[PDB]
Amino acid sequence: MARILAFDIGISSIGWAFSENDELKDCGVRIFTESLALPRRLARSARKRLARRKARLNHLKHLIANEFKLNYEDYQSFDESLAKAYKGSLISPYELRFRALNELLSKQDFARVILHIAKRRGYDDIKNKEKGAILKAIKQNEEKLANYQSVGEYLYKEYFQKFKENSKEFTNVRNKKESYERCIAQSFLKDELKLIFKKQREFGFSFSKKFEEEVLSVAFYKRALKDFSHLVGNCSFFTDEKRAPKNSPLAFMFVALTRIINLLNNLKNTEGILYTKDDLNALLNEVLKNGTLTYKQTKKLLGLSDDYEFKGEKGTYFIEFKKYKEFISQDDLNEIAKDITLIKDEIKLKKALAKYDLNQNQIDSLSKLEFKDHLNISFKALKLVTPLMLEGKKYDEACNELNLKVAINEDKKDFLPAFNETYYKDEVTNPVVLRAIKEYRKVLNALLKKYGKVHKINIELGGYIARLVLNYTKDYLDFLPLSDVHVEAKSGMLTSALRHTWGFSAKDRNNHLHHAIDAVIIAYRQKVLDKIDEIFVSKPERKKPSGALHEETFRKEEEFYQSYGGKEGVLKALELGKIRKVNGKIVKNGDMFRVDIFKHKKTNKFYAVPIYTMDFALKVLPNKAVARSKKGEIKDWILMDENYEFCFSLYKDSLILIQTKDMQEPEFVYYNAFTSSTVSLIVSKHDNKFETLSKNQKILFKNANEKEVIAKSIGIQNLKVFEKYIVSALGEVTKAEFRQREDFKK
RNA sequence: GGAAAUUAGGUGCGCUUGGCGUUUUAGUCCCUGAAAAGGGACUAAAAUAAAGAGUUUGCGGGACUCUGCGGGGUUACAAUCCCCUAAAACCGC
DNA sequence: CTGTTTCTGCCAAGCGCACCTAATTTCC
DNA sequence: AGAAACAG
Repeated sequence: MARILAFDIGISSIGWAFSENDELKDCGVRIFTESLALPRRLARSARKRLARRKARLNHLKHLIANEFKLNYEDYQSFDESLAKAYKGSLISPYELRFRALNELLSKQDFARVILHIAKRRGYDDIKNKEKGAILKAIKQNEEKLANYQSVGEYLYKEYFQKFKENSKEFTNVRNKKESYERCIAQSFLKDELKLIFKKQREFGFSFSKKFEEEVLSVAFYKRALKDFSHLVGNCSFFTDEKRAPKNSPLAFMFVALTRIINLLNNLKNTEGILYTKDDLNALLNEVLKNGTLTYKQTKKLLGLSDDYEFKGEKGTYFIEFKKYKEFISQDDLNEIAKDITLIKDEIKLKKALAKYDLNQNQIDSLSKLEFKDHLNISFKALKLVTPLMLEGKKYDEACNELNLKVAINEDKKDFLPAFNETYYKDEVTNPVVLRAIKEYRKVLNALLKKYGKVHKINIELGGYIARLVLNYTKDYLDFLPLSDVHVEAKSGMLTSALRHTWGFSAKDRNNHLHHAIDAVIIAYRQKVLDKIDEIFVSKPERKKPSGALHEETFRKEEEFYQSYGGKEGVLKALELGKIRKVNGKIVKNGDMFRVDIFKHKKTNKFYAVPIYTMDFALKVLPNKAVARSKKGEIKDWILMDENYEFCFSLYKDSLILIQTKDMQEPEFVYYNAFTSSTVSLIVSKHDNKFETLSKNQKILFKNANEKEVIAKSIGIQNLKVFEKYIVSALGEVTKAEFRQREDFKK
């Protein structure tokens, strides 16, 4: 009973095979198919950036209304129309900002000047390698800016309502169409608003000193990085302790001792030269004095001029060490470096440093240092290993003397636990990798439930993901005793050579079944192909209701006049959900994650209610089935009243059994989409294999070819059979028991 | 294969911002037309997922903060269930 | 009740964390 | 990737 489970873990597929006594017992393929979190992050950053601009502008509008005795409501929009302070014939802010250098402004003029500069305050050139387009433009604009008093005068005189080359068109002041030519560093716009205040002061404009200070601080405030201390990794030994910052004295001591001790021992392995703690203390004393230890010194402190494993001038290069000591308890010192590493907000860093006995000159000095990066071990481990290494002992000798062992799991389980509950979790942030590991666990645990414990697991695929899955499996899974190494990896170059040897080289390269023949290879002829023909490829139904609520292109309602039937058709489309109106903007739907299938109780005809991401957001469950329309109008949809009974809900990759009147037998297919314009289905064959197509399947998949087996535009209304099924992760097909229609809450 | 370190180049996740683009309401400048009807360039302002939540402190506020297109767990299936997934300051009494 | 085409938001600068890869050192 | 208008 040599029981083996083999897995071909792909980017979007899981092939698995089960062998026992050199006999293939079961086969299957699990198809779970740019970055996942990226669009969510971009939309998140954009929301926060604009929400903060809005509140920043509202804050200035409050200050302007309070200082100038103006109306705050006159700077907000009402009835989706222009704010009252901006109505009528309007002098541009570019002209107002030029006048401010020469004459007194009206307080209505100064109000619009402040708000115009603050809305687009320019790029904060903090850093100042290859320079991108925006960095090129701020430098090119900086050189032109030296001939002008302010940014306002520069834009007003060089571009505002000035005609381009041999044209009757105004050139652009704002940037246009993928060009960044007008980008100007934010510090210059702060200089302009400071100059405008001073010049208006000379011209007789009266305002409290607190007003200008508040306006400047509010308009140009920028938050530091949000607290990220939770994202720091943990120690290899003490998993409950955070990693130590690299720029702490202990870490400097540990790293310096690591290079020095290892170099002295390296010379023993190479030249048999035995050095002492004194020869160690000499090299360490040179590090502790300047944080530096060039190779030229070290060789002179112990021999000739030699080339041992080299690169550059410095052997030890603690760049930030000298700055740390120049800016100034051992535990408080390491705790200070941690605060400098983590608290990027200088004011919050000033407050954190203030809890320690240090003068104001030291606190301001320590607040300016930039620390980053961490070791892989904690301060707790450094407090133990470093004293022994100070005595000249290597890292491994110190760990063995202290009985320090790397943390590893001891309680192995029958089933593989959630990857989130292992100490390998913090190593993986990529949702793509987390996805593949999840589907590996689900398939493995399903096999364990079906057949029981196994002796061995073989794995093959970025090959580090295989080493990760392997270490994760042998650290946490309990295997059958093979005696009185249970997890192994198969060489990819070897498995590819077996594919050519066993004739499988080009068997089913175009369909989903070839992931299983690879797993059959990982575990180790015509009997093998017999098992492959029995596979039903498993795909999970996609029930996620979240996503973009609508397309991102805002459209005019006139775009739909021809297709929907003018204004009357647009209002009808809005009432049916064929289009949405968000913030007064017409937008198309997002994903149709669900469709609810109904059946007329007396005619037996089927009807479909499409359900979109916006509908879930509204928490309103639609109840009207699509009806086909004439060419240029929208027919009434059909209310699902007591004449229609809910059958089931379909999601992408739901398994269904369908049969048309022209089909002699029903067929299991995967539901892919419901097309609302034609009230029809798109379905696909489980394995996407064109060569095994039966006579009955050719009726349904009349347009199939060697690359895809997909049937589009299949009408649902007169289907003879339309039933929902459920696929397990191993390819088992079960009839879907009736479940009542799932509602939206609140 | 495993523990530690160094240098360099990448990937992902996260955060702080900038500039567009679009829709809307107007304006500046120019253009065809008898009028109708418009057209183009440019400028400003508002909006930029629907919509919600919350302590610090007893209550309230936004001139506060956060959630809102991701992943994991659960299982005839994977979801709207569960977890990753909050916490301060300031103003007023 | 089928068959086919159309249309979809985007880039830039910088700072953090977790990893990967390629070399190099001490070790098991 | 996937909604849905256009087309037959």
